[PDB]
Amino acid sequence: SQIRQNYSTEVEAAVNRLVNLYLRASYTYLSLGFYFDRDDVALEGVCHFFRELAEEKFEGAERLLKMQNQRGGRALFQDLQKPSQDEWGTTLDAMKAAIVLEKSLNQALLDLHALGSAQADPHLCDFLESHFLDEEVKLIKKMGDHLTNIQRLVGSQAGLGEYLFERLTLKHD
Amino acid sequence: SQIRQNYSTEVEAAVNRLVNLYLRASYTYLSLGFYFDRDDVALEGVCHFFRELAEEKFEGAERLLKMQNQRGGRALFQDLQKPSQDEWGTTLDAMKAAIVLEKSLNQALLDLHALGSAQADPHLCDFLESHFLDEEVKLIKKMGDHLTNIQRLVGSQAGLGEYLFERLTLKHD
Amino acid sequence: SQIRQNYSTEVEAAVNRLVNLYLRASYTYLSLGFYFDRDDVALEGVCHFFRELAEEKFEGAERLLKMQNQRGGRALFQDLQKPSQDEWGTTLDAMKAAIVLEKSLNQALLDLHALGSAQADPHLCDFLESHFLDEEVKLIKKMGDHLTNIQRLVGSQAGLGEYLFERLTLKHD
Amino acid sequence: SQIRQNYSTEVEAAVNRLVNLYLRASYTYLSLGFYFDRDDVALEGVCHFFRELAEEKFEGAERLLKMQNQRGGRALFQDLQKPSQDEWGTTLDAMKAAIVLEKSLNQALLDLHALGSAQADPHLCDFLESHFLDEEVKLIKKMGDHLTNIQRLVGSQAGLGEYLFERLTLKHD
Ligand SMILES: [Cl-]
Ligand SMILES: [Cl-]
Ligand SMILES: [Cl-]
Ligand SMILES: [Cl-]
Repeated sequence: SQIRQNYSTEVEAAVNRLVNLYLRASYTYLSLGFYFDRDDVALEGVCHFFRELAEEKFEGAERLLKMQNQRGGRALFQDLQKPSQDEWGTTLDAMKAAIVLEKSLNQALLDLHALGSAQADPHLCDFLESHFLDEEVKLIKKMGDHLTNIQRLVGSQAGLGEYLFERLTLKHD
Repeated sequence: SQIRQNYSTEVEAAVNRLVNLYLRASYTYLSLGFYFDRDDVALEGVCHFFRELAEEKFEGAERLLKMQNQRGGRALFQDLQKPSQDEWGTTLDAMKAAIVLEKSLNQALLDLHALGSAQADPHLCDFLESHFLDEEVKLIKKMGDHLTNIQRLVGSQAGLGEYLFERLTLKHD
Repeated sequence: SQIRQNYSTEVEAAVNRLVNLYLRASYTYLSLGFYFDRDDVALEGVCHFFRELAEEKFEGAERLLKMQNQRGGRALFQDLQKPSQDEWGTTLDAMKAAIVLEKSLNQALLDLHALGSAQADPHLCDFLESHFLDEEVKLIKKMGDHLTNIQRLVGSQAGLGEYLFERLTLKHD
Repeated sequence: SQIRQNYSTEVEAAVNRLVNLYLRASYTYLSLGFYFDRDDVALEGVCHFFRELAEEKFEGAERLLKMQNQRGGRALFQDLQKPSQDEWGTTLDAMKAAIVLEKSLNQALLDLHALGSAQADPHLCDFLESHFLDEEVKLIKKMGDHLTNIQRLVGSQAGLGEYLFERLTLKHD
């Protein structure tokens, strides 16, 4: 480009791939959120938690697209695969799937950071450090805290514990 | 000193010892607080309770140091031993350890009050009565109230009770 | 851990070591502060300067502990050695000791940054860059500015200069 | 009296003696204050410091008189001796005389506390602890801090140091 400088084709392509991963994650969270709004699941706080994450992941994709243009690369969109499940089980099952999803996004961020470091692209590396790495660490810690609280509440009364977690930890309304 | 009056070497030394005990207690509460912030423990209200106590105990040490100087004694600092445990078990185990810790500080306050009385040092005795004795009694009563509520919640569903205590009694977010 | 990702045992251990160093530094500043509150030293602005630094260093330790948990490592506390001196001499002597202390913390930060870089741990590296490296550079510059002003004020009237520095540069009030 | 209870003649008399000592001290501070307002001394901050202390000492006498009546004793006033000096020398000389005066009041408070303790008069003991003992300790610490700063400022330029202390430490504006 007329503005492109120190921006490799390898980073440009990995950025487009990462946009796809973030949009896939956003779509997964849309499905999780609406599952918990089903009349036969009915856990409002869990629904809201996952709908909020759908928006957060979309915003990540949007920031990557802004950056792609700021650097002179070209956004390229690919098909977005549907989420891995149509029904997400219990809050525990869903929170486990979300932590798996987030670890996968985190590894993709770390892989892209390493590519940027290898390509001597400090703007890329700073961008990820400033807007993605700590955001992801914070979210994974929150999800782990949630998992431990959900697990402690299973005991021998799973329904009671799932209700109490939704009412007393998750935001509702 | 040019200001020292009615201030025995015995009281001066016991004051320095008490500073060490309060800082040791503060450090114990720092460890308790961060244990409960672990992703595999995740009891925010318990963490906050103990972090608040770390600050309270530090403030006690600071008041003793201010007083030492007001009286013309000389602060002398010693090594601070690490807390007695690296992992603190359940909320019940932790609250039991805290009550044991507080009873030990209380006995040290009472011992110092008795030394002051024996040395006819009424400023020392008033200082402890005004800023430490009732504060400690109030805290031990609160901890006993907490212990009884934690114990009543164990029954046959320990995880459920530990979650409910943290959510409905301890401050969180 | 269930959340731990890209977090080496080497970094986890060095983080615990750094917490010990920050708490040791905090304790050193507590001793410096109270020394200057002695009736036979009586330099309020110097006392306040060092008590403020005790709090700053504690806050550094607290941030490291928060981060340790965010990453899935485990805080491990060790004994805290007492400060290197019981009496700190003149304001000049104290400011010299503080700059030596700060350079030692700075080198520990740089060493940990290098370990993080070697381990491809960009979250660690960003954390130090964002919350510690510049804070330390700013503080060392301030301390050097203070040292030069204290030194210029010694001349042939040391007491006069020590009073004037405390009154016209250091905060009191 | 119709209200007197647990109030010994020994305490009643010592209270009257202590009123005399506080009024004597108040008169000493009036003389110190006006000395420093002389056109050939002219240290406004020193004058104000001592005039404020004249009022503080009077207020102590007034509290003792209120208490004497609250307890059913009878105030008995005696002649008030003039201060020990007509001219008070330098700020250093004056601050030294004031610390000597305050130590004498402090010992009288401690002696009265001991008499009250010996007579099992806890209202007397509490009264002194609540309104006199710590007030006196705080004031003596302030005076010692002042003495150390005045002494550090003497060096080889006494006039310069006396001016700077009055301008930068004592209240004026
Ligand atoms: Cl296609
Ligand atoms: Cl040692
Ligand atoms: Cl050990
Ligand atoms: Cl007469």
